[PDB]
Amino acid sequence: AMIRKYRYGAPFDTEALTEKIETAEEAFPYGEISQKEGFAFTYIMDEDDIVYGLGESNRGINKRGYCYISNCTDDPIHTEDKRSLYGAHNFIIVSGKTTFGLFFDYPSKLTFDIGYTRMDTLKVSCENADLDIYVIEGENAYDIVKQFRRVIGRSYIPPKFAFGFGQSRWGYTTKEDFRAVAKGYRENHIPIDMIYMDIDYMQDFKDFTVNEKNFPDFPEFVKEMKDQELRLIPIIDAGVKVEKGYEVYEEGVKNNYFCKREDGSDFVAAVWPGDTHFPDMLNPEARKWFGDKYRFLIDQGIEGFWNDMNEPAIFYSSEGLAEAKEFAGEFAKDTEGKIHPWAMQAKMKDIVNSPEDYKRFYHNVNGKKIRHDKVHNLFGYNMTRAAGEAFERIDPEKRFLMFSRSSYIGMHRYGGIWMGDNKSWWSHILLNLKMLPSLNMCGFMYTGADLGGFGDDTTRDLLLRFLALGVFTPLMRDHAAEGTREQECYQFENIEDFRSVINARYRLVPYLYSEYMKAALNDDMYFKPLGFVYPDDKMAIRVEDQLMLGNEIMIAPVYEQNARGRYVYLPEEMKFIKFMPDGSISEEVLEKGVHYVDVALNEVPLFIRSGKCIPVAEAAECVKDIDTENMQLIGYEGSSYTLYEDDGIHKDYDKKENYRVLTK
Amino acid sequence: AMIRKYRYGAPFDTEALTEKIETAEEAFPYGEISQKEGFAFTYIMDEDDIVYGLGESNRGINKRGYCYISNCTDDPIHTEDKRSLYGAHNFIIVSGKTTFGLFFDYPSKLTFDIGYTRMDTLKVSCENADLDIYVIEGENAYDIVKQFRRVIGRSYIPPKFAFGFGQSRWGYTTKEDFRAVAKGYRENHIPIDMIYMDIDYMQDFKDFTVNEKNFPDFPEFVKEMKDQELRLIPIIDAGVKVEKGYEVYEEGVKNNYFCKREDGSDFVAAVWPGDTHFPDMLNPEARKWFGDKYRFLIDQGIEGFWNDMNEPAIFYSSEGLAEAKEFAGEFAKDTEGKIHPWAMQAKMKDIVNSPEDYKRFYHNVNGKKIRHDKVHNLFGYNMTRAAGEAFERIDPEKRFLMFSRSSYIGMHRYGGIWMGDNKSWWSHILLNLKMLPSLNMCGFMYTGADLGGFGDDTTRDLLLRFLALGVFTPLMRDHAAEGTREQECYQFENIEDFRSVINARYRLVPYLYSEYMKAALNDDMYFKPLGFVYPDDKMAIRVEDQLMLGNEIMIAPVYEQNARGRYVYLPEEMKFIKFMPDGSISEEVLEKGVHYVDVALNEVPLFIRSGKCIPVAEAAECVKDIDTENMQLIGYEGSSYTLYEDDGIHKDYDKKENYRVLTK
Repeated sequence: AMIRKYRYGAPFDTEALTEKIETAEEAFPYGEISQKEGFAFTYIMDEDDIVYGLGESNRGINKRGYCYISNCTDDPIHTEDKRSLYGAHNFIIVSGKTTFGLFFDYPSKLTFDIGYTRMDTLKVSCENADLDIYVIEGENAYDIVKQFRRVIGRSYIPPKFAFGFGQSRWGYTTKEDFRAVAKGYRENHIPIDMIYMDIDYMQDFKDFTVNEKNFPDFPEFVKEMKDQELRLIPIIDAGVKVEKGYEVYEEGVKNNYFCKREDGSDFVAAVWPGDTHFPDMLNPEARKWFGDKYRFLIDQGIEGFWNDMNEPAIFYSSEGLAEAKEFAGEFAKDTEGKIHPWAMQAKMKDIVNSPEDYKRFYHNVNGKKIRHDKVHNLFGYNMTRAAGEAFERIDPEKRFLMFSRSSYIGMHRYGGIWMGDNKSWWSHILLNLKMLPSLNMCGFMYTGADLGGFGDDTTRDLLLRFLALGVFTPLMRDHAAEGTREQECYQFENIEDFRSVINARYRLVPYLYSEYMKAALNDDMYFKPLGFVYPDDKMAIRVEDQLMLGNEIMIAPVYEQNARGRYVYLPEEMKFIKFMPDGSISEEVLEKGVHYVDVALNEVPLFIRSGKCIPVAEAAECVKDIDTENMQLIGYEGSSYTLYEDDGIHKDYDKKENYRVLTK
Repeated sequence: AMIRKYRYGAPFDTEALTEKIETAEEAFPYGEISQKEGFAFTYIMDEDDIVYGLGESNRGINKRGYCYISNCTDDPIHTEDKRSLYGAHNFIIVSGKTTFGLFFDYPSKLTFDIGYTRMDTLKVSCENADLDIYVIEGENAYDIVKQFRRVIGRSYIPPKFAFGFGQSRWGYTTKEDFRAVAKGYRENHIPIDMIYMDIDYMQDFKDFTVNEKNFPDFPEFVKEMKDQELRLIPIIDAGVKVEKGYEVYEEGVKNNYFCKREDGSDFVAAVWPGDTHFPDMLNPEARKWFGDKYRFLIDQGIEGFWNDMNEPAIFYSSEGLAEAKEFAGEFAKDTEGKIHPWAMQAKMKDIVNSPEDYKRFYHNVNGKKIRHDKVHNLFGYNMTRAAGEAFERIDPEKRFLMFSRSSYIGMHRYGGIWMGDNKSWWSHILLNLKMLPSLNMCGFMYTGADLGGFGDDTTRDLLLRFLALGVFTPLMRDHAAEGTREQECYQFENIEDFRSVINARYRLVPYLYSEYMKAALNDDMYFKPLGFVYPDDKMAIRVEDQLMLGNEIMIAPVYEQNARGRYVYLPEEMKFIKFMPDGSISEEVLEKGVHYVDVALNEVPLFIRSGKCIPVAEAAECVKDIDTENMQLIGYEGSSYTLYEDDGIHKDYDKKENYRVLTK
């Protein structure tokens, strides 16, 4: 009764929602619907309206003034130019004099023109009128989000160790690479729980193998790491290498588990291993088979994974490569200047993640052949679902770490989100901040971004500022990609500043975990925009560079180079808190209003709300060793905090003993 | 006295300074000089030191924390990744407990590592120890700037009409195109003084021609425009088209005025016309010849120009094109998969502005051949000098509008700077703002940036905010480049908002021109960092998103999308002023300290300093029609302002009649 569902045509069943909603037969309640040239929803907005939503999408909290396309893609350009990121999160809320939420349950290319063409006009459009549109009513945006969170089902919950800090690098290959990382952190007493394994740990980039020469007794090495409280977290890619004798490949061909061309041959896309096939993630039998393959690593002591390249990414197809070679041949023998080098450059760019390639293969959905482009935004979702369901079959009571690159609403139940590569961009700290609440609205709470680097561009201060935001993001890792400067926390001058920043994370782990758990278990938000907490404050609702976390605190990271502080707006009285590099905590009461606050590179700030408190533990070097017995309470005298704690390993969420009232 | 020159090896004479300084004999006074690896200057900075300078370079006012390379280049990437912009402005100031200025008079690739490799270390290096280093002493940074501005000679002074507003588009090609612009502005009462003519006005991209089909009676059409106070401002490119019977080409060939390969053949570079030659800008006779060609346009009633592609840009050379086609044939025939599409992409990119190509041609300086890479950063500078010197021979009494893409210190005497293309990037509003004072320190005051757009990405609010900073920048124009959305002011909803912003510029023209003229004639800055004006205020010295203009005002543009205001810091009491859309001016006194100020999309903000006032004219539609007789004075009751005003056309600067004291 606060949710209606309007059905057009014959929508594909995405499983985004867990709750059944009856089909509405009355007029569509807002704006205008046109089925004239495909499908379009058009709404004229009031001047003061704010538009929230779109989860993993470009620009700010208020989405007005740009165009967003839901179309899972890895576009090799600066973020500022992107129409589309990796996620398709089709939920928006119009908030103003008239407030309502909309979820467009549609698996293919969906365009949100949000005041881009005409400032007062919101237009949502797609090529086929085959979708469900859910309309959600409420008295405010926050109320609407909670109703949405209920129907899409409980968010993924990670094991507690995943609330520690993790290091990786595209390039760690040998046992010695990993041993050096373990020594570097542990001997310098920098806290760490995880080391990520990028694609080089495989045999020739083959999913569900390990390099035999580099890791002859892999389970013993996993144990060697685990004995020092270091959990190895390996990558799994969408593409399965074409190679005779490789079991995964052989099984997939024999059992028709790969995506097929129109003639029924297995589609070939080049990725890391050269030629690959994609498992048919929309086929239930194929899903169960692919997910079951994770047993290979679980049986060796691995407790978490990440899924990558799962748009699916395509460097080129056999068809695209042939066209490119053909065109290059014309270029080569052109003497009359008919083919310009820039037409040559465009052709080469064009074969990567090509729209034409996405219509060259099909999914077998319960016996019905569906062209991939029609359901493109479901692929990464279904890959992560395959793994999640397999974990449930393997060990239904154990939590595994799991996160994905590509996603769609529904996937939030199975794993978290890798938000993107910040490379060495100062601009991206603020972009990460803005995206966090929007992701929470769509069910994705376990999220964080990479600072992959770019040449030597990651300076000491960029990393420290990035990590000080990372303190608060459930996924906190330092993982080099294109960066060539050594970027582990022990590789820079004045190592103590890095230790101070990571210490703050570990001191806050009990609180951050508690807040995550309470929010996940009650279908609520971890990060919130200020406007959700202070809806009557016209200043608060426009703030895009601070966030509320749980019900106790506000964050406001420094995101400018060479800055020694920043401006903040406090909507109520708050205690300005800083974790200091000597292990102390500075505290200052600041009244409602505008402030400039000082924040050094080695300082981690936050603000505790009036009438609230948080528990703070002493710094420990791993999650297991955190002393939660008698934590310091920080904030206002006389306040209480409800601490959630469990074993962090299993799914015994409903024990009364999980909850403890603390009082300052 | 306060400036010493240190000479290394045999430096090329760049003619950057007009003042002759003697070669010092003593040890270099700061840091360490090394010649082991070419040339290197190394300085250990105090933690609190700030580094100013580098004119047109990336990032902020404080240059610490990054690497900057002086190497004039058009790099086709997002600005955030750029090591090098279009200018080479080799002046830095170290400001702190120890303060000093350095000018590196070196015409080739010069690397500024300002705390990038190691946080406390400033390293300046180049391949060849053949340069002059000027050390400038002084009590503070501003004092050092003024010293430097004295010895480099007086900045270029534009005609007054160039302080109006200008519209252009890559694509205006017919009389009808220009007439529609004129009608679109004039019928809607939007002020304007200039229409730019991009490359389509030429006959087949040939310099010093006009398209014969589109402009058969060009003098008449120039007058048609001028009778409406619209001055046409055509572009000139560095590359002269290779074409039989084209007189500029034929004369360049016959008289050896083009840059040559080492064998003496005329070097070929492809740009807009296809194959071109580059005029040998460092040969004095070739300079005279090239500059004299501007007479063709001046004789038709043209009063200003812009020089472009003058790095010089090279799409490809004949040598690069052949290597590319050879590699393409290899790729085409590759059956064993040894040549990947990304190696082919890399090859196509590599032939554009190739460092190899810059080593392939030579300048002839009075018989002496010099390889272009050795003097690369002087090309645009000398092109603009050629035009500047020709104007003096053609009509010595008259000012001409002149600005350039590429530059080096010394060029500031001859023309202004086009700061770059913001495309449709919100991030570039702040980038523009930060660059302004640094350009001013190096002598370049007539400056502004473009919002050339990108597909349809320039939205209404972006253009409004861009124009509202543009109000204060001496070069103010709306010029579409890559943008495909119509972006003239009359092409959006609610034209009145665009009229309001542009009205604010025309009301401020007498003040802005006055301050420019005072600054230029006294070798002073037009824009200043807050720290230059409030050097004992610790907060003021770190402010980077606000500028002082002259001695009366402070500017603080809104640079965030969907923002309804912004934070500011006031180092003294000021009057916060806004030009309102109804033609009124609102005033509010704000005390020293931190404030949040409301600024709507259609409002132009500024602040008047305690004890100061400025004159504001009533809105007029062209510079000619501005009534400067009875302007209201805005600001503080006891105060006065010295107005500089001349005829805006000639070069009679000295006279007492140019000054009048206005008293509030």
